[PDB]
Amino acid sequence: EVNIVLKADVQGSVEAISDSLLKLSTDEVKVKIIGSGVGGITETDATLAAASNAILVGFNVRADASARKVIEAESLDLRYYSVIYNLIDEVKAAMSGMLSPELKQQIIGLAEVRDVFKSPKFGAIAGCMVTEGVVKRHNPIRVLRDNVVIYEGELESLRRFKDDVNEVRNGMECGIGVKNYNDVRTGDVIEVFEIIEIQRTIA
RNA sequence: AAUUGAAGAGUUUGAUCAUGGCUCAGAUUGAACGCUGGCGGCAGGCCUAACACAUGCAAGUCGAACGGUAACAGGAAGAAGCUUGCUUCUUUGCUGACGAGUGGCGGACGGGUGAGUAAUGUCUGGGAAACUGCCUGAUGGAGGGGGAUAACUACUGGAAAC
RNA sequence: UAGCUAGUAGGUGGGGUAACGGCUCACCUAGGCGACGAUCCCUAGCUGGUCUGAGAGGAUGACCAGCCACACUGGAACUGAGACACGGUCCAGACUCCUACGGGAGGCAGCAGUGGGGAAUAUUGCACAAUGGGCGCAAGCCUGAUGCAGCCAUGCCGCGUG
RNA sequence: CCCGCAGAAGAAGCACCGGCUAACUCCGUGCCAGCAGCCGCGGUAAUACGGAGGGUGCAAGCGUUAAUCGGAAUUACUGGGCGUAAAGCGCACGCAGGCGGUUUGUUAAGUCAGAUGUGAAAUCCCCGGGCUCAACCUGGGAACUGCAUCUGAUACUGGCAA
RNA sequence: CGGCCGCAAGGUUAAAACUCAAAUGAAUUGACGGGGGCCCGCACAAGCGGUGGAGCAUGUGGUUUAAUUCGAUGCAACGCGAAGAACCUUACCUGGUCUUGACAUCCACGGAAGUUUUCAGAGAUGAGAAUGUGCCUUCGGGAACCGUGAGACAGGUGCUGC
RNA sequence: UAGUCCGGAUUGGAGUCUGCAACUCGACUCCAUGAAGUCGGAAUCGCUAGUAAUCGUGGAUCAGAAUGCCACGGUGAAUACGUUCCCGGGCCUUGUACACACCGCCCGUCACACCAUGGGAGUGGGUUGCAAAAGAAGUAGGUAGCUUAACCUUCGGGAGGG
RNA sequence: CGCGGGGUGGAGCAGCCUGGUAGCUCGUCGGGCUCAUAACCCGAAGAUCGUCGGUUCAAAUCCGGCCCCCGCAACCA
RNA sequence: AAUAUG
Repeated sequence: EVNIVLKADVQGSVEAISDSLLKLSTDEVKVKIIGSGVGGITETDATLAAASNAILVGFNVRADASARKVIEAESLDLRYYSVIYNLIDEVKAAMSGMLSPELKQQIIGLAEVRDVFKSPKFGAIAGCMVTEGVVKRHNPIRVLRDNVVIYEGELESLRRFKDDVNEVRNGMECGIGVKNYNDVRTGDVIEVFEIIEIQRTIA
């Protein structure tokens, strides 16, 4: 959840911004006001938002010296809004910032393995041929057989024989190994893929 | 005419006596909170932030110190309107007075506060090298002259204070 | 907290103050204070008293009264009998307000009262009728000193609820 | 402040009840819930919890909490201890400090006696007086255990001499 | 922790927060000691014959089951309560049945009690057909006994031997 | 001298008896079958004289139902040198941190839960010594210039001030 | 196991080329001891010697195949 | 010889 402490000059303003604040609140991030004030912003107002862990916000009215003493000691942000629509916007922006949802992935390259080599003590070592896209060291991979995923991981070695390289491109012979894994045979497929976040704003 | 007074208990151990702590019965406050609350007398009532402050009020007063009319309260003189005996309205510091001002005395008292101060402080007992308007007792002078300046007038810099 | 002191300790001369004085200067001498606790740090307004205690003692300094210190922070002087001045002044600093933004104004640790602090402490009252001050020959004016009321079971004491 | 009118009319709560400590049973809960100042109560017959009845204390207050002293001879001067319970330095020599055999003279510092000045007033205390009495207010006395100076005493201690 | 001292290890000097309601000395009675003395018992020693192996009896635990009734569990339970489970005993189990009742006291009312027999049902049992009319009392009746109905009640080897 | 003319388990067939009843679940007989077992691990029990041991008999219980229990008799022993030792018990004395009594009590690591606190490179504030910079305002000292009513004057200016 | 050391009971070992009997520690399950428990003591369970053949009175450790694990060379980009 | 815990 996110907490706010709001202290306005007038009694109408706490009643007006409380009505909009219960619209913003939702299961994803819950917002609540704690100890709504009327009048000058004090030490005891700032101490409550230090106790509860909360944002210190103000309508027209602004901080006293004894409120500044608490803010300079224990850092709590002070933002006052004399325009109420921008105040209803800025709480929503704080709630939106708390959220960070993921969404999607897409292949960078796809490769088929052919002509296996196989250590007695260090497992199978796969020759590959990239059929589409760019195969690259620095991103997640999906090892699949017959459309089921055998393993997922990050590439350890992109390396035909001794030719260790960060990236290699379609239509070219490659050699391949994945971190903490050595079960890559013949007729397996590697899909290497880049990942996409969404970071959606709150409703 | 007289200065009168001192209580203990519980609790270590199976039980005892010591040593010994902890706790309670007493009286009290510049008190708070809880529950309850009819009236009267007398006394007390921001101990915390010497933290910050709206508005009103908390030191002025003398015309028997002096120019003066800024008043307004009359009189007198005078001019008018006529009602010829009256109101009306200009002059006049003449006057009962009195804003602003000059000058006198008070503003150092009365009141608030406990921040700083462990000794320039305070309290108690002494001292000399001193002053002391206002208040008193004692003895004498209180003669004769001059130049300014605020107020007020004539202007002017200034948003406002000035 | 065991060593601390150069105007430090003493003398002469000059200057200074109402007056004594390293008070302040020039020169000369090398002392001064120190375990009967110097110096340094922390903490604290002090006393007549209050409270407790059989007394000795202990704790404590609200109210009342005496005295000192402080007056937004820091420093200085003037006027005056007396101030290095709570509601006088000048300058700097912090901070609040006003403004034509150039530049100015303000100091409730006076009485009421408000914000804030905090467990918690009051009415933006009435009158100079009385006592006592300030001015004045006096009338008289001024006096949130003081006398009074309002508010709270806060305390003491009296009375009732037959 | 006094008189008159009406009619028991308008006006009693609070804590506590196992021992300490004045004041007892039943019911509900069943080592749960909770009480608790201290030692402790409650795990199916709870005089200790919760409720009810009865009882005890105190009164327009009652109780809890915080704060101070008392009890506490538990910092012990008056008024405690140190063989084994907390407590005699591991032991010795020694400066500063404390204390000192016995005789006479002298001084009068300490000490003891008397007097004067001072020990603010309020307070405290006693005897009185005035508010319906009391609280409260107030007359006078005593008190203010102290200190300084002067005049005396010389046993004891100190100084000084033999 | 700080100062001082020491080459260093360390010594000397020396707290507070916090926690517990006890910590502790001597002494008394008892128990305990792989502490000591003395002393006794099929305790050992000296012997005899057995158990523990085997088969069977009876009992217990465990196991299983619709039920394997309940209690007894170191010596001081385990051929025990049980001096004797084919039904009964018998409590436990599956069915079939009754609810003032199988069994006692009590009230009211009718019918002597009773000896005979049959069908249906596993039996408990219901439903019949038979037969009899007894001691005292004026038979006004009852005392014995059976059936019906009411409610006070009857019942429990259900639980708690802390 | 052997699994036997030793031992009788188990099982088949046919009977008897008590009783409403003999299937799971009786006793007993008759014929037939003839497991294991050839003296039993560590360990452990009883008994000191008509006893141990060994062979029979009777009763209570009871319709039928002992290898149990209770009772009776026949035959009938071994060995006790001794209290070193084990076990159990009594008395005296000693030690004790034990007192629901050694089946008592209780120590620390490590883990755990709870609780408080020290050091701390440093970082950010207040206060403040020392060395430099800074120098408002005010006072004190020195002053060319600018400016100047009182006093002095030869009337040009001086004295003196700002 | 390309070459190394091993394949024994539940685990770890001994039995060795010196071919005539697979036993010993910790465990497993029971019994005893103790007031009880651990400890201790007494017992019982548990094997084609991986798998096969050469072997030979009989392969028992002796041999070689099949096979498995590990040793390292290596089927070790 | 050696003997632990409740």
